[PDB]
Amino acid sequence: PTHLSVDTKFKTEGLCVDIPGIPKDMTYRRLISMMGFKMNYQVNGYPNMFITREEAIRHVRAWIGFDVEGCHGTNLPLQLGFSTGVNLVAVPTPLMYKGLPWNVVRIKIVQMLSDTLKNLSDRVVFVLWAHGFELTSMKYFVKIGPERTCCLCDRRATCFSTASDTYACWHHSIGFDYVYNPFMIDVQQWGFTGNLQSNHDLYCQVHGNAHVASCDAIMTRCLAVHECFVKRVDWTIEYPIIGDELKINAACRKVQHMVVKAALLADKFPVLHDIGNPKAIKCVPQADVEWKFYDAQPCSDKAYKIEELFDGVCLFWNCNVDRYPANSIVCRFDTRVLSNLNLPGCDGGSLYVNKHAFHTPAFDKSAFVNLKQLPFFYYSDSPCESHGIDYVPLKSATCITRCNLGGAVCRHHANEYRLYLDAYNMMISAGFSLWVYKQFDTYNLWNTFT
Ligand SMILES: Cc1cccc(Nc2ncnc3c2cnn3C)c1
Ligand SMILES: [Zn+2]
Ligand SMILES: [Zn+2]
Ligand SMILES: [Zn+2]
Repeated sequence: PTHLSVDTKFKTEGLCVDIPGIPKDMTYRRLISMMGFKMNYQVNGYPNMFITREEAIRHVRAWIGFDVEGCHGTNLPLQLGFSTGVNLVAVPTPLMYKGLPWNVVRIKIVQMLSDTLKNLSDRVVFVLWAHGFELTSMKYFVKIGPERTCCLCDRRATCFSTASDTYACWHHSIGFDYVYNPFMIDVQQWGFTGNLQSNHDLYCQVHGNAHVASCDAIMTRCLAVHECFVKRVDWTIEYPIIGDELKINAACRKVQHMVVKAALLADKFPVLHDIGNPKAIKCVPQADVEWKFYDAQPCSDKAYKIEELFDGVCLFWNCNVDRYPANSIVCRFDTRVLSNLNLPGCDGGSLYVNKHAFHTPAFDKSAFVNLKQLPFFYYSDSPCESHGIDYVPLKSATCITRCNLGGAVCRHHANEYRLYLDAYNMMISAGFSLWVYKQFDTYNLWNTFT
């Protein structure tokens, strides 16, 4: 069992107000045919327009909530809403566009999807709370067929052009008019009682219902993220590299070692309490400190209450708590960050996808009231020696080295400082924020050179 069988039953109760008389007994095969699509018994990488929940989770970066509201359906205009916030009105003759024929609406759909998804995914997964009009509107902007490649590159085709009779991926589809071989999933098939708003509002207070199609599209994708990444968590699923994942992860390890090593040198804590990842390793293995570990998996719903969790210093490296103790070293992902790795999430939270998917609770400035922002600094006690890249003399008050103490930064420590600054800026721009106990002072590191 790899894909969703077309002979699987599709519950049609949610469709019967828009489609009265619809059979209760219905397969994906018959539904796809009713939607105006002919599959022609094809064994060419596209067995079904609909996909399993497991396949949707593997392709979370492709998810686009989609809703169609019958604005007045052959004779009536339709409001097409997307989880990007776009509302397009299609006439059969929070961004709200005026009524236009399908031949121009389809061009906009292709541009919008291509700009949203080109740096995220090789496909689109339309996330529905299906009532009928959305499924029957698909024929006006979707073409299907065998799996194909782009006319300008090796990527799989996501768009088709009637003007040129060619196929393109999301990066090369300028001027294309049809969405080609999209995927879709009906959330309503998962077993819910009551309408979209009542189920969404049980878990989220951030998305309202301004009664437009884009609001429903947003709520649908939000509910789907909640079910698949908040209440259910699968950390075995690996996601492809689409950006700076490796540099960010390597910068995270470098910054963690730097900051913890300096805090231990500056304040000489006898014990460190490492709270988080049950598979954590000592980030400063040469430190004299009594290192004690406490297991906590990432909280994907609400931040851990400090009282419900369980002297010296506490290390919370991505272990999200409601209020950090004053004696802490903290790395907290800022959910508001705009990046190709960070997808919109549930109840203010965000879905951070870097090797694994981590639904992260909303960033809250009040968690850090007992702490202060950790300032940038570079510390090194390694010998001053080049060994082995051109040079311009480094002058910096934050290069905490023996050579800078002696009045002149050596070439080795200048190269290491600049590499560290690049790693630091990478990690910060990825959305990570750093916080520390108020007594932390880098002036206390200079006396480690005596
Ligand atoms: C506390 C903990 C346990 C297990 C793994 C991780 N790893 C993480 N690595 C990177 N980003 C993360 C996370 C958790 N959240 N966010 C946002 C953290
Ligand atoms: Zn291409
Ligand atoms: Zn929501
Ligand atoms: Zn030096």
